[PDB]
Amino acid sequence: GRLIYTAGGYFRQSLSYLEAYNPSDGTWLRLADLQVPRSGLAGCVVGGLLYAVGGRNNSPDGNTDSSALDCYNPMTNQWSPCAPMSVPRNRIGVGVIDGHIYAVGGSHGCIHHNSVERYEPERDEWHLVAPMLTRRIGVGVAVLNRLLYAVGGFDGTNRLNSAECYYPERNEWRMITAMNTIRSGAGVCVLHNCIYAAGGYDGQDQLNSVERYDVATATWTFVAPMKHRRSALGITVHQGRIYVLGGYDGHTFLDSVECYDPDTDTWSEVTRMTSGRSGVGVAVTMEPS
Repeated sequence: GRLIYTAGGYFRQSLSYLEAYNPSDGTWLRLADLQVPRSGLAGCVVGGLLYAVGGRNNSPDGNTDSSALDCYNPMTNQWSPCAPMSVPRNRIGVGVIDGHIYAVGGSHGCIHHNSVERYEPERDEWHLVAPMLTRRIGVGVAVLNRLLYAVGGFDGTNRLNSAECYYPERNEWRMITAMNTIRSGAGVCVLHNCIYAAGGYDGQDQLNSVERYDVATATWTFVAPMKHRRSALGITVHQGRIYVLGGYDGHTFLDSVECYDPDTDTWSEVTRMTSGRSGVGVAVTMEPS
């Protein structure tokens, strides 16, 4: 039994919520709050543990970007801090290769990062690796065949349709074919052996289009678009299907959750979150005990 976990996010302030959706019985389980409210974070899973990486605390007190790494154990319903990153990374992207967490890009105040670093859970250590060719805030990140892809984002001045690929063995980034559409804060994931980039923001419109990258042909192809335009959505994959959570449509912080069926190239709304938010971290792991 795997659930879809959503951590943090933003609605009027940064949020502490951890909630887990059960796509079979439809419920949302309310779980242990994050230690610190965070929006603009990313989520991932290594060895069954849920990790919340980076982000930013927008509170009535003040606003602070976050270098924090925190670990949630479904067996105990408890969060535990980890070693933090070398720098705060708001609107971070993250990917998992060989049991290590890669932290990609993001911002710290007016610094737009091109740096990247790698966490090793077995030693609770971060180490910087080769920086990207591009500064990317709101970057989407996905892992295909043990290669790390950084897709889209915002360089501080321009929103981006470029994508690059990191080779861990080589510690090098290499540009790949650009997307058709400019997207910052899109949801990016790997479904079968394709990288999907859904939604986002191009500096004028929040987007509902979705495109898919095939490594064999090295090109991006549009698939069916989402029902709702959304930037800063959360995305994950559960049992062969893509789920997108919340986001911001230019007027509203969405509670809509949509589900993509690749076999039918169709999106459908499947649930509503308990309250609308953007900038959540999302990942899938076993239900709690």
